[PDB]
Amino acid sequence: GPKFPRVKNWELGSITYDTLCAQSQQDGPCTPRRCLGSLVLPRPAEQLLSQARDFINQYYSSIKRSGSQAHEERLQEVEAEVASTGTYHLRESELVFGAKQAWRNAPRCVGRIQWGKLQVFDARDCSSAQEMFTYICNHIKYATNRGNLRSAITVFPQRAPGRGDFRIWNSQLVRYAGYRQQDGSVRGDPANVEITELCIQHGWTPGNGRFDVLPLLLQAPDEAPELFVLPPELVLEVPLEHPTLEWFAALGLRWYALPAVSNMLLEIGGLEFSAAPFSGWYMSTEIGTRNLCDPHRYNILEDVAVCMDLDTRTTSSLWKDKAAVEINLAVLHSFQLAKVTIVDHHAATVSFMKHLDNEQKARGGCPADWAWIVPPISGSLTPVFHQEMVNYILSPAFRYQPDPW
Amino acid sequence: KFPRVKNWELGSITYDTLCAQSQQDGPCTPRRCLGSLVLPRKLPAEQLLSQARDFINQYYSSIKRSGSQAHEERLQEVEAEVASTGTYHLRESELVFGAKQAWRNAPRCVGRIQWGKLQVFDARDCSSAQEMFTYICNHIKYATNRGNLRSAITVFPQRAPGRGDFRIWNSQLVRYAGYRQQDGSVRGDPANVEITELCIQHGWTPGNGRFDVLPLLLQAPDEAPELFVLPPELVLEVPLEHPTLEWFAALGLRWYALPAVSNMLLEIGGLEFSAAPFSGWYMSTEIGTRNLCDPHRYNILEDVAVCMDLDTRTTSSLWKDKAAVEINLAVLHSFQLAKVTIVDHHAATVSFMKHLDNEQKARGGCPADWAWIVPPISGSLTPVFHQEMVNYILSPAFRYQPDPW
Ligand code: HEM
Ligand code: HEM
Ligand SMILES: Fc1cccc(CCNCCc2ccnc(-n3ccnc3)n2)c1
Ligand SMILES: Fc1cccc(CCNCCc2ccnc(-n3ccnc3)n2)c1
Ligand SMILES: C[C@H](O)[C@H](O)[C@H]1CNc2nc(N)[nH]c(=O)c2N1
Ligand SMILES: C[C@H](O)[C@H](O)[C@H]1CNc2nc(N)[nH]c(=O)c2N1
Ligand SMILES: [Zn+2]
Repeated sequence: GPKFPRVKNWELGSITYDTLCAQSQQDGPCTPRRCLGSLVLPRPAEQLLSQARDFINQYYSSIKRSGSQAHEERLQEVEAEVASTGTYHLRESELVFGAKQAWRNAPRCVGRIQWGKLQVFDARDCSSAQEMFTYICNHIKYATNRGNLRSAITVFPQRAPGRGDFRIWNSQLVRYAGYRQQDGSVRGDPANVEITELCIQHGWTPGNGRFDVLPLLLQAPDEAPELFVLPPELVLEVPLEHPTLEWFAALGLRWYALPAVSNMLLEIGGLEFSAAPFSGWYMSTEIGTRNLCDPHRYNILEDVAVCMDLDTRTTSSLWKDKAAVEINLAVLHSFQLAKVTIVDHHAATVSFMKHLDNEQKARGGCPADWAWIVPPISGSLTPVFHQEMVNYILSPAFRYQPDPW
Repeated sequence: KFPRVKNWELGSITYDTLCAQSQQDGPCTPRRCLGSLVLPRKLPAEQLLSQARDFINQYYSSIKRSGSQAHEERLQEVEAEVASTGTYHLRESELVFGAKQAWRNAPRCVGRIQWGKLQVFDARDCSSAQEMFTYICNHIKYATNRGNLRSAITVFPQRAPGRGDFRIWNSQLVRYAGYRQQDGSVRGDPANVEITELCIQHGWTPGNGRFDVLPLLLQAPDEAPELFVLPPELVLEVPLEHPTLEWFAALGLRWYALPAVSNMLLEIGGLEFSAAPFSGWYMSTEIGTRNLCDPHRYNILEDVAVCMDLDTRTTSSLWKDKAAVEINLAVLHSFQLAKVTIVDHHAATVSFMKHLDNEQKARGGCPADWAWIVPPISGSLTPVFHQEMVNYILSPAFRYQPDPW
């Protein structure tokens, strides 16, 4: 057969080959000796120019002007700029393409069917932390759009030689506080203890609830971060209830509408955008299973199961399985009622199978991380479970980056 | 570098150093990860000799006599036998140790806490299909044990340069027939259509139920395969009911007690055993979720859901998730009622974490395949979801091999 990974779908019996992987220039963590595919983190002039060149070619290819005068002129322009400044700058429509291409390239995102329909806010003029705040507020208002959510990303200035970075300290634009107690436990979200304690250290007067929205710690170059409270009206939340278990509302659970990742680095043609928050809309298991039920997050599974009156003293009653299902139903139902966009794991994964089909035709494959694409309840009930996937790093890219503290 | 392996629920950290002992490539490279592929693409005197020496070293070291008379003397026997014949033979105790270590090394098996408790039947003195069937019926009898199941492996004669293999054509010892209908559909288990047809073409008179136990096709070397019907009393089945849903039993569903894999190759010290069926006991999700609910298997989700009276018209009612839970519950209830050994996915994964811990102390690691260890429902509800895992191949090993036709 072809000298390319063969990829099989075990439900349908169908076969493809991934030719796209040939274009990866960046090693992941696996070797022939051992697979490290389940780990979460995978821890200069000539280097830059070759990455810049690569990207500019991708751009010209995407507008069908590869080999052209305009193309060879853009390349010259970029070697000359690097020649005398050590860096270069992207045209506007280049950044729009890079950003969409980084999303499209993200192996862990199941929402990629929407990749072409992404609003890109250029914020590369931003010169202060106050100005970040405004740009961020504007993003939240656009993206939230009173519950009818819209994909977006706001791109702050790139890293620059010698000068410090623009950074958002928060991992999301909207996260709930985590308060370490005298008895060792935690009130709120245990995932957020450190950022909470940093916000206090920097002068935030802390609340004491389970669902206190955190302030933003925003940092402009070579400056201490500054603290900004989001105005409550901008932060859409949804109270949780259940369609038939009338008591479920009594639990006082709630989640926010807008999932916005704010500590990832966006890399395009070697340029590094250290602050570039993006947002989409939730898939229901992000909230109902991971956020609410992880042992190390809100961990509410026993609580709900006791209210449902299940036998929590024995694994084989499947009490965890039942309660998680009903928590997920409540998330779905409560967002529908409140007219806030959300997608269930069945719909989401169907749409991702379609994306895979599209990309197979458009590019000869799709980098995908199986363990993240498959949801954390009802795995094999979704079609992605039965699809082999090939995982690799393409550029443009979103990458993790070390916390700034 | 030895990889760092984090558990994300507890914050703990290990380093796998056991992977340094892998002598066998898997499918990944640093350019792309193929960890989600089910099969390898794939489907010498100095070499056999060094694999042999290594295995013998493992054995003598296992029983603590590394260096003794008997150790050096046994290495020479092996050297003398390969030099003269191109092969060698294992002593029975060596075989017992190799089979146990093959199970222990299997990265996809969640049952490995049990690895030391394995009954090994030595069937290397077997010269016909007839004899294989007798050995098979004794394996089934022992392993079944009137429902008090017990781990077992029966080992038929090794592969030999001169000649065809001993093979069990069936992929498991007990399996339900899949009969293709003129109008494309399938009565019984669609996974077994092909082997159902081969049984018919080598003589078997077929039935017409959804749960017809298949005969075995057993092949002695260079001979047409031969057909043997299992005595119905050797094959213990469990009818399926639900603890509270009265109608569930009248669906007619059932399943067999003994999960016995009959098509994998067992490799020890470079020697290869093409027929070496093994069995343990079921993890309930193997039956409730995959066997009964996969779209390409019995595919009963819709049926159950309508009986439960759920809204099938939309995914966001989570009817599939609800039905799947009740089916897995029926399976555990029904096996508990019939006094047949079963383990649920919660108890199983808990015991696998314990096993990881024993193996970190004993060997400095444990090869595991995260996509296989994490169950098909309620993934993140189980501790293995949160646990990073390193996958690699150690010998002795179970391997896949071609269907012999
Ligand atoms: C449009 C709706 C979207 C949906 C439903 C969606 C869904 C998801 C989901 C379920 C994950 C898994 C992350 C987790 O559970 O922790 C994910 C990861 C990701 N998504 Fe999206 N996404 C969407 C939009 C976007 C957009 C607009 C971007 C970028 C512009 C994006 C980039 C990513 C990236 C980079 C990851 C990986 C994050 C990580 O590794 O921690 N997604 N997405
Ligand atoms: C004693 C109870 C046992 C349990 C609960 C158990 C459980 C499992 C499970 C859940 C899997 C994944 C299989 C699937 O559904 O696809 C598996 C795979 C496997 N188990 Fe076990 N197992 C047991 C005993 C054994 C024994 C005795 C052996 C060998 C002698 C063994 C060897 C394997 C191997 C080689 C695989 C990989 C099969 C493949 O790749 O298709 N297991 N086991
Ligand atoms: F504790 C950790 C250390 C490193 C990475 C990690 C995973 C973070 N994953 C972010 C998931 C996330 C959150 C909000 N919003 C999105 N999102 C938005 C659009 N597409 C995805 N994704 C955890
Ligand atoms: F269609 C396929 C092509 C290649 C591999 C495949 C997976 C089969 N995997 C074994 C499943 C299985 C069945 C019964 N019993 C066990 N078993 C017994 C002890 N441990 C596991 N395992 C399917
Ligand atoms: C250890 C394992 O890699 C880790 O727990 C992964 C598994 N799959 C995931 N999948 C998604 N979508 N998000 C995650 O955070 C994780 N966590
Ligand atoms: C494509 C994917 O690798 C395949 O469906 C795997 C996923 N994980 C699995 N895990 C187990 N335990 N058994 C399986 O058959 C599978 N199938
Ligand atoms: Zn890999």
